[PDB]
Amino acid sequence: APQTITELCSEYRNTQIYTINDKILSYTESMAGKREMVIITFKSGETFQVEVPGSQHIDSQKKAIERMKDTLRITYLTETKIDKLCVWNNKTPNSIAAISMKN
Amino acid sequence: APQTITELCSEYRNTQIYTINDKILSYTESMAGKREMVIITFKSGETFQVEVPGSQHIDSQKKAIERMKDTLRITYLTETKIDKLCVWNNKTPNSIAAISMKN
Amino acid sequence: APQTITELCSEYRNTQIYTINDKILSYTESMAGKREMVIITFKSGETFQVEVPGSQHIDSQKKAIERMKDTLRITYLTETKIDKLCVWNNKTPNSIAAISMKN
Amino acid sequence: APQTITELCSEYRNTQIYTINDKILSYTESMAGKREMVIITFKSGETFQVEVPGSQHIDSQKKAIERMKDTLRITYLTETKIDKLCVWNNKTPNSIAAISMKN
Amino acid sequence: APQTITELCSEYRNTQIYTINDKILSYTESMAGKREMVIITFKSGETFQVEVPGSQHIDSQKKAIERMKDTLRITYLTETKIDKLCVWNNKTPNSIAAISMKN
Ligand SMILES: O=[N+]([O-])c1cccc(O[C@H]2O[C@H](CO)[C@H](O)[C@H](O)[C@H]2O)c1
Ligand SMILES: O=[N+]([O-])c1cccc(O[C@H]2O[C@H](CO)[C@H](O)[C@H](O)[C@H]2O)c1
Ligand SMILES: O=[N+]([O-])c1cccc(O[C@H]2O[C@H](CO)[C@H](O)[C@H](O)[C@H]2O)c1
Ligand SMILES: O=[N+]([O-])c1cccc(O[C@H]2O[C@H](CO)[C@H](O)[C@H](O)[C@H]2O)c1
Ligand SMILES: O=[N+]([O-])c1cccc(O[C@H]2O[C@H](CO)[C@H](O)[C@H](O)[C@H]2O)c1
Repeated sequence: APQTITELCSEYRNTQIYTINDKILSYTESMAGKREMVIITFKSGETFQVEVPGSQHIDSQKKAIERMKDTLRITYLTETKIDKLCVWNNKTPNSIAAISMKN
Repeated sequence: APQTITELCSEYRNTQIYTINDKILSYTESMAGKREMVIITFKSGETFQVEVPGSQHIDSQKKAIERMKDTLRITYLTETKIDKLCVWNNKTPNSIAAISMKN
Repeated sequence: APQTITELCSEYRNTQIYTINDKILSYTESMAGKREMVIITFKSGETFQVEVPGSQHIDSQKKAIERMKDTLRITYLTETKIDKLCVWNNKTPNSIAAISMKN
Repeated sequence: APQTITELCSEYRNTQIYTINDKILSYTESMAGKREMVIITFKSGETFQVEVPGSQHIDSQKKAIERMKDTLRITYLTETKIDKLCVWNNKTPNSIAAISMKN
Repeated sequence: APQTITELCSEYRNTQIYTINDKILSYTESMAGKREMVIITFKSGETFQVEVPGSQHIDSQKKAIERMKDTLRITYLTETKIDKLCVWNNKTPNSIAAISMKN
């Protein structure tokens, strides 16, 4: 199994690493039908989403998507710095696949 | 997908964006039968609710409703500032569709 | 829908608003069979419970019950101050129906 | 219903109250096969456990066990004072039936 | 049941204790298909993971894996120090089987 977010990110297609090294600026959360999602933005404009579950995802991802959202909320509320993001870049805004935080 | 709360809110009928820019003055949670809901209030005078789950909600939303409540709770205890809200105004008090916190 | 706890509390018989204006003194949690419940007391000498799930509750309340417990735990933990509590007074100790915080 | 932990404890056999009045010294968690449990010790040498879910446990407790582990985890992290513990003494280490905290 | 992580660790084949005594340097989380895992790292360069739920786990382990992931996250965010950890050395990174915290 991978050691880093970078090797892990490298196993899928349509992905790339973003080096952020900054806390999240804004957090948006929606329960609107067909739009149950989460969106984060960074000071320099970058915007990422945690997509609404759907057919693209596998059953194992269902529990993982929920965990990712819980993660983004506590991180924002604590103003915790995000190191890197592994995002699928075939979606607008880009979709979050993995995240890392460094101390 | 949408990139801001405003963009998202407009995809629905009967919604309106509210610019709070202040924390939740009041928080009410209820386990009472048929009133299993949350109510929040702002110093501005405005009150908002997270509806009792019902027939008007799609399955996708069932789980998002639970998260919104979790979120409002921590937001209130943390005294986190809310940026703006997207609410259905065909309900009283107005129903919460999405939320955004900034800075 | 109600705009306030007083309002929601009034929709029930054997109900009563207690104006606390104080944080919790003690928190007791039990996982002993048939007594899976939480009890809280205050400096004023009052004691309330979040009842063990039973046939006195309709299905919609099951999720809400657990939530009340999560709310009460963290509230005690954060030394958060309670504003008011709507409770059913036909139980000993009085059973929590809803809670409000403010400030 | 029971108004205090000492009252509650008294309803079962093979139980006894341990007045700790001290924060938790160590916290141990195992996700190992059939050793899915939590262990806590205090400076006064006493050690306790929240048991692996099993035959002794009725369906209702099942949810209770989980919550209990959640409580100990946060109690440890915030260094909050446990007042008393209602434990089953027919287990080694003694088994937690109910916890109590006071501030 | 065991009373100490070490003792617990001995009960298993292919395990081994590592004395860390330090906080988590980095935390990585992935919701990508089949790589739904958590990876932790320390300043000494030690990397450990919480494996993807697979055929190697029994049903009771499934819930404990999720809890193991919650703990490492909050533990990281709170800058809490890990004392020891029992791991499976037949995987790369070594897989966490239990963790202990002190003081
Ligand atoms: O979110 N949607 O896709 C959607 C589609 C159609 C109607 C709609 O609004 C209806 O339901 C929501 C919550 O579900 C609120 O209760 C509104 O007051 C109610 O009128 C929402
Ligand atoms: O929640 N309701 O919709 C509802 C409707 C009608 C009565 C009612 O009270 C009954 O159950 C509650 C817990 O729900 C308490 O146990 C009260 O002590 C009991 O008398 C509750
Ligand atoms: O909780 N109860 O209602 C109840 C009823 C009867 C016995 C009883 O104790 C038994 O089970 C618990 C977990 O419940 C512990 O494992 C004790 O060590 C075991 O001997 C508990
Ligand atoms: O937990 N048990 O009872 C148990 C019994 C026998 C083997 C065993 O280890 C196997 O599974 C664990 C996670 O369970 C790790 O992935 C090990 O690397 C793998 O080899 C675990
Ligand atoms: O995660 N995977 O194992 C995996 C395997 C194959 C394709 C793949 O990308 C697809 O699904 C992800 C979410 O999983 C995003 O929605 C991407 O936009 C979409 O292109 C992802």
